[PDB]
Amino acid sequence: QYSPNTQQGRTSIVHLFEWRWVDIALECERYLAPKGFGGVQVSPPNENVAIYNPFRPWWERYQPVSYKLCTRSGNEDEFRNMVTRCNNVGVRIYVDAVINHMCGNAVSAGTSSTCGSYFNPGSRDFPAVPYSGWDFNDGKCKTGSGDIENYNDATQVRDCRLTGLLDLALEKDYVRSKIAEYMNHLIDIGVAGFRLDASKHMWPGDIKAILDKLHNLNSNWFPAGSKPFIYQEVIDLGGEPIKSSDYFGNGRVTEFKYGAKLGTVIRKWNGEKMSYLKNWGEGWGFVPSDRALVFVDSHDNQRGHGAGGASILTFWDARLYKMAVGFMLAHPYGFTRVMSSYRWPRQFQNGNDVNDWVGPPNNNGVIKEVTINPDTTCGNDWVCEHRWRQIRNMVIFRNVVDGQPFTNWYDNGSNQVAFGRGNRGFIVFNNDDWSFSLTLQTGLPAGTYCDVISGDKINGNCTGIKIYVSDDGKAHFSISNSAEDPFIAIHAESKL
Ligand SMILES: *[C@@H]1O[C@H](CO)[C@@H](O)[C@H](O)[C@H]1NC(C)=O
Ligand SMILES: [Ca+2]
Repeated sequence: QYSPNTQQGRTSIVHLFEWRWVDIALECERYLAPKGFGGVQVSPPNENVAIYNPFRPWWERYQPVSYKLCTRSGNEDEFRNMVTRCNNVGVRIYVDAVINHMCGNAVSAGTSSTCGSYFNPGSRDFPAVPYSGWDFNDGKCKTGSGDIENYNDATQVRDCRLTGLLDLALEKDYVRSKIAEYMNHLIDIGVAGFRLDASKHMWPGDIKAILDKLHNLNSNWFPAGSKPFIYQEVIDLGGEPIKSSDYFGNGRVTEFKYGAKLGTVIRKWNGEKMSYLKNWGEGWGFVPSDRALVFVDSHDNQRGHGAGGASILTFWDARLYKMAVGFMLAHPYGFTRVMSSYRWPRQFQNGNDVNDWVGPPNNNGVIKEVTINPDTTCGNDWVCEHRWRQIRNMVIFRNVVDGQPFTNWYDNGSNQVAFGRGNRGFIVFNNDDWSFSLTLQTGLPAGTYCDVISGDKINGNCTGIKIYVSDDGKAHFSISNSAEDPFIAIHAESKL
């Protein structure tokens, strides 16, 4: 459950949010594999409801109609093709599994689905699976409205409808089997693991029963006995009766306190400063590192649309965002998930963005292809943060220092900190309103290193900042608070 099943030396996965299968297949071969990325989290590959009001929102993909591999991302052939090609280049595929529910109970019956499948929410009829009224929790939920009304009641959180979404009776073997049939079809296709959507809304025991029905990974690509990597999406912040620790027996869990706290520290909200990150990790009350899936922002919270609210840093806050991602990728805690988004027309009103529902770039509902510009950036409104030099190079930094201990910490009691990873890497940050100019102990062997944030090592030369480490492991760093990117990172592989 707990191992990502990535190729040795690859330590991160990237969420290619709403990307088409054909574009992901290409990205695996032309960029992801060459650049050392471990895998890709894909959007739900099963048929969902086609919502036209609002026009094809991103969240319509979280309202299942059947388990047919047919969505705006592509069909089953394109899906298998993507998995095969990515696997052949050493890049894993992790599926977003929406198994807690089907579509909204108030959705009109008909064939308004991504594959034409007929469904009738009102009568609990999903013939394409098939599911009927006996497969939902309508009779089990005890709330007056049938929806989740109070999160202080761990029971209704699990048995009632999350904002109207028809709740599956996951204790029934039939339901468990239809879910497992779907997941085993994907495992046999070649996927390496799953992101279990809305895990807080399912009983830990029901999840386990389903996982026990799962096959071992495809023996054509994975060694015998490989189990799918499982990470459960559980938003567990302040005290609530549900704890993410209740799910440790099934696999990893998303640590949403991670991005929320990193965001407030870097934004310097209410007294927090980077010097406090000295004991970042369990020391901050986070789950154990070997059970954590971490990230700065996620598709569901980068819109103020989730846990962390306004503290969350996203591509919109580019300068601070790159620094947060850099800190995460450099720090040893957890398994890292990198976000890759698309631009939407944010339109704030009374503190809230009214266009937080806007789906991916499209032409009359047809998702636009990801076009690569000559400078390696993307067109068609895809942000492609995973291609930003600062993020991509830190993804590599993590691979390079993998296994190395957290050492040589330094801080000025405010917002200028630094630390290294064994004798393989070192990173320095300046988030104060004044310049940083100091000689630090890096723990790195003597030599000239290319700063990978401002540039790259291009065959015996650096295109950006160059750092000189003396025989005793010291090196001078200068970062003005006016720098484009207020941080420097050097590692074993950027050494001249
Ligand atoms: C490094 O760049 C300089 C020119 O700036 C050039 O003289 C030298 O040959 C380069 N070294 C390599 C190995 O390309
Ligand atoms: Ca439920």
